[PDB]
Amino acid sequence: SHHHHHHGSDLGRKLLEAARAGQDDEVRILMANGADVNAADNTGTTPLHLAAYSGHLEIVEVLLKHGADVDASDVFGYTPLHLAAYWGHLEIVEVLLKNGADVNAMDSDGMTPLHLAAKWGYLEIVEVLLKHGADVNAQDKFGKTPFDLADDNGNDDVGTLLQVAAAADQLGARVGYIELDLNSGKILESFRSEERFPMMSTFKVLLAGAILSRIDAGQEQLGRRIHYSQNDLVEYSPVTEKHLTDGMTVRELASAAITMSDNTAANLLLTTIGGPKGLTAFLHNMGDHVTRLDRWEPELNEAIPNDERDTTTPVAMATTLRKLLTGELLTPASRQQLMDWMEADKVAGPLLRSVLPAGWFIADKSGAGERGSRGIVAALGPDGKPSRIVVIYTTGSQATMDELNRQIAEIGASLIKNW
Repeated sequence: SHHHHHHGSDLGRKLLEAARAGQDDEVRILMANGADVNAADNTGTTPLHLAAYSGHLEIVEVLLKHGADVDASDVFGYTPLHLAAYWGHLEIVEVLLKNGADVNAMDSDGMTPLHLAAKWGYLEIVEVLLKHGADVNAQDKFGKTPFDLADDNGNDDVGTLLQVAAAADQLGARVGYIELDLNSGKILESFRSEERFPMMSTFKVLLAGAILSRIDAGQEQLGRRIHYSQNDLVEYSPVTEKHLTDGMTVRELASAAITMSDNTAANLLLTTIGGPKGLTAFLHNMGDHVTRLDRWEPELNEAIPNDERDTTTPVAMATTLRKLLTGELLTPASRQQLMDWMEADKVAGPLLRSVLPAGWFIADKSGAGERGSRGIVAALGPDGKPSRIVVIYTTGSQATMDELNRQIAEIGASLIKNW
């Protein structure tokens, strides 16, 4: 009950005024002269309430620095976080949470900060609140969830995000996605798009891009034959295990790596560019300083939490894939060859393809790994032509593979619904 402040004072009243009017210097003076940082009026309102809703970041920081109660609750049950979320002050929301604000504080009617942010469609604030553990299924006095309020106010991008986030929470999964316009590259929808995820076999389209770049440059040939032995075979090599007598061409290996996710095919192609280090160099040299490959198949699928080896972010992967499929990084022929291999993907039936509406185009590459890891990168769109890039990753769940497949499919259905 110590969050219900109810003490008045002369200096406290003058501080309450300076907090509303945004008098940064007057606040510092009153605080230096001993004003009560938790002074309260007849509504239980403190200076931190006033600074939070008025959007004065500097005053909020100073007040917290002098011991302001981050979880002060006024007579209506509002905390400073309620007000910061309602008035759309992102940086203040972050500062309050960094200083220990209750992310799931409830007012008299059961409204939480996530309810208020969802009502206004503040995407960035919604994501911050979720990142700090906001309850996505919180119901107010009338049984309304944050999604219900977003849906009622036409905030469909936030509505989509909240439904994806709730499904992931149910599974115990960390999920990220991004959708990019193929032609312009504009970010259309996103969630956790700057967090790292294990690439798994989705790296194979980047590998193919690096091979196609060397083919464009005359340093590699589609028809060049690579020989290998039974001892070189690693697990899940359905095509390469059948060509031990005379090997396979570069083109055949790239087709097997993409359409069948053949692991030995990917390792053989990695060798031609100097291994994982060589693929990472190719990525750096086209402007991707985030995506990195460090290990070979099958070790790169280990998916250790907080391990940056063999990871990308949704936005890095989507931006790089767009550069490979559009624009001048690859020739028109190589561009189209990469898209054609991805269109011929044979081993991604249970994912986006399972929810693809009739007449739509999809070219994709899936990945699977340990620690409940699953992902997909795709170019898709209506009318038999791709118009957007979608990248989706999930990891950390104890879910079955069927549940992981369904989660990816569900996210894809959500994005297709909100197209």
